[PDB]
Amino acid sequence: LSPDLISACLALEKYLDNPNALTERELKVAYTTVLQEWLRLACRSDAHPELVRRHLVTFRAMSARLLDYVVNIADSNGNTVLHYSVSHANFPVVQQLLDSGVCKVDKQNRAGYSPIMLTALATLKTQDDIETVLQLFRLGNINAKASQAGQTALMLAVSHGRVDVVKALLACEADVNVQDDDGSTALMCACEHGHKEIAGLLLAVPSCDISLTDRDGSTALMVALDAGQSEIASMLYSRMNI
Repeated sequence: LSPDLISACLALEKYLDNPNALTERELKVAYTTVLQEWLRLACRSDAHPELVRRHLVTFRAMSARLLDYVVNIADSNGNTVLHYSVSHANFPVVQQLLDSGVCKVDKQNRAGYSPIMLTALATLKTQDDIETVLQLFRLGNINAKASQAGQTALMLAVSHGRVDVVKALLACEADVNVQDDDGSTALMCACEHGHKEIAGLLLAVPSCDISLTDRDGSTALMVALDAGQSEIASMLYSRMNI
């Protein structure tokens, strides 16, 4: 590892015990060194999971406080390695971070998104990706709302048409009946976008409430008809035993 990075970690270890142990400039230098040598390294789209693991082993050799601080370190955007790793769909790096045992999977960036919510933008490619995403979902609050529009991971995955993340969220019993700031549900979003497969997955959820209305007083059925989604309307009628 970078000798400057280890020295920065020793400075932060002292600071985390005692905030009068560093000057404010020494804190800024140590924090900046960790962002440059650790966060920018680990956050690359094809960052190597073994290089990340080697870093985590070294951090774990210092205080538990140091491991927690460095794994969860945020940049000026409030983004941690986990935020970037999930965004780039680097699931082997996500898995190494989860294996640290100190990951804060619900921590929101300044745009108001947790890593669980940013998984909603990812396209899963292998069973390995599914298994890592399921672990991330089992650890976090998959019903949390984003500060931007009060959207859940499930609504975001539906709006981005990420069927594999929708399946993973529903396998973890994501609440399908949450309403965003506009009173919109994941089902209404599936109807508006014409995501037929996703609508069918949502309607397969036993407690799916098709009676909910958004702030314009629209139900999922009204949104489906307005969007010219005849097939999704028929799935709603089948759900209703018509």
